[PDB]
Amino acid sequence: AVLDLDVRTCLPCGPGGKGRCFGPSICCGDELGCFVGTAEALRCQEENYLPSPCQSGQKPCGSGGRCAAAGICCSPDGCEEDPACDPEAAFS
Repeated sequence: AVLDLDVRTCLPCGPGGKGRCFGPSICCGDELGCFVGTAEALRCQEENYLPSPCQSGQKPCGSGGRCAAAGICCSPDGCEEDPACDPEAAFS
């Protein structure tokens, strides 16, 4: 848990390290958005090598999960632009 060690967010995801993996074949990146079992989310395969901890939930929301990416309340079930964080949002 913790910040992995002090300042990092699990293992990066997408093109190089735009996002990361949140758990089950899922992924989330800043300018990348959030992917679940998608090409940009296959990075969870690298999590198969080293059982590694890493930061954790991203301030939960009532839109079905956590503030995944650029305002996406997502969990392991699915991701969706939650207006309570940044995309489909109002002043969030």
